[PDB]
Amino acid sequence: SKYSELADLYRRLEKTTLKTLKTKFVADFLKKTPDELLEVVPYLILGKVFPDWDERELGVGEKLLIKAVSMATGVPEKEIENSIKDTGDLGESVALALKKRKQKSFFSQPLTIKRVYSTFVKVAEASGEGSQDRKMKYLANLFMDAQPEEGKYIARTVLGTMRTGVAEGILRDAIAEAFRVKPELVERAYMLTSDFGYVAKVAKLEGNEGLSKVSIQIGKPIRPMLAQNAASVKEALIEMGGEAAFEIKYDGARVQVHRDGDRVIIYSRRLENVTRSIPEIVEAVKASLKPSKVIVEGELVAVGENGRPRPFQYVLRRFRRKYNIDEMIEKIPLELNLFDILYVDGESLIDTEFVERRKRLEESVEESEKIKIAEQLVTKKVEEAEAFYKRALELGHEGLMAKRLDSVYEPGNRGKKWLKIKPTMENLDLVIIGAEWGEGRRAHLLGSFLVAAYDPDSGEFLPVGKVGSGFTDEDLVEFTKMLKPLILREEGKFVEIEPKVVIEVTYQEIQKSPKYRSGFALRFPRYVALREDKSPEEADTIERIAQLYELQE
Ligand SMILES: [Mg+2]
Repeated sequence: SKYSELADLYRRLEKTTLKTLKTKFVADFLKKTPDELLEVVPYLILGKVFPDWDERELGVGEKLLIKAVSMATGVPEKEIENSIKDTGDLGESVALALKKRKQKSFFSQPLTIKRVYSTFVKVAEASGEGSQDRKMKYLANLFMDAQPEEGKYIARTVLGTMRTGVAEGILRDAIAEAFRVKPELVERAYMLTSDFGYVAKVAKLEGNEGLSKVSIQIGKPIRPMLAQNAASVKEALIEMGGEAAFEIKYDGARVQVHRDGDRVIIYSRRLENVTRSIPEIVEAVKASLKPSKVIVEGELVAVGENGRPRPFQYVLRRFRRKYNIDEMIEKIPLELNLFDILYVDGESLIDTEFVERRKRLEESVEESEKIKIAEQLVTKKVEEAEAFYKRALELGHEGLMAKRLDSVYEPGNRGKKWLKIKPTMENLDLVIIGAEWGEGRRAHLLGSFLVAAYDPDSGEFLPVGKVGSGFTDEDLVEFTKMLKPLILREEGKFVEIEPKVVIEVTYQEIQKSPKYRSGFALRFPRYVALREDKSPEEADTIERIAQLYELQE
């Protein structure tokens, strides 16, 4: 049926600030959809054409879209750039220009969604030397048959500029409402597939039952399973109840590999299709993989000349090459460490407990130069895992993964079933404005230290946290000796100190708290090293702290 109804929806939607109603509307319109468009419609509703993991994209920029418009309109891109200069919105100018051709032009036909989809397919798929004109052809070709309403919408769709107000979750809720299926089941099904169209049609026809009967389509990418942080290895081992599987958390890029026959696709963490970027790896994988139908999860890493992993954004640039190429393979070598296998030969393993999953992984993989199986420690002993922690860290990766041996794969979910153990990275250098005496046998020494950061605006030294941890007894002695001259005042066990001494400190977290005049408060800070090479003015600054806190989410 007609793209009229689509424009109507986009209208209703724009009018309301109310998400529940946006749901109602999308929902209601879904119920009106014939099965042919059921796979097309949702993406249209999101103001897109294809899934984020589709390699197809229509190539059309604004100035390019300016042309396709003009030859429908008669209006030059001179007066169009003028026409859009008053309004502020592209599609807004495109909108009204059609009205001046609405006293004018020609010919033919309603615009129905079927047609528009078709045209978009043709536009994106078109390639090579004869490309961008054949685009603007098809587009103007569309435009002649367009109501000025429809124009604006088809236009912001093309540019990706839509502003429906409707995200993933509204659409999920909508599908649930429309077809009276179960929100948990829709969530599950989109977590496996990532195709909204497939999910829509299956809801409409095969209902709650078939949604539950939705398993992994090969080539349709799975929401990666996620992990909460732990504080520490013991925390983790005991949270998994004394025994657990341990792995490295690499500095690398999580990828997902789909092998069917010779057809091999590699999805990124964000589900970009990166397959073209890294062909070597593709060959490598085909070779390294025993079964003909598999899906495997792995962290792709950039090696560098000492064999130590490069920061993973190198992997990200490798993805970002659209162009001249085997240059990049020699420039940055990569390697692939596989930690999971969700699929073999018709067998969905997502519902299969972790250990057998690892079993299948070891079974299907023939290790190669480029393709490794991630090393795994299965242990009830802390000190082992802590040693693996220290070794991962040593080697220059991010930390340790802990994963429950009973664990099924929980796509998209952030569970306690996988956990991730890291240090915080950047340490702070702070000045000691204060301290507190020990008790008992430490009573003659200062056991707790008060740290502050510079504010070069102020000149005032602002407290950040109190650090009691990370000192040897001789550390406390040495520190007592040095802080002895500098003590400016005393009450209780508290002292007040001259801002001389700067120490390097690690913390678990930065919190915002009124308790210090800096406004921030270091959570579980710890002593790393001492700086006699620095000045109190040269110590890290509150601005740096606020920056880090804001980067903490
Ligand atoms: Mg990462």
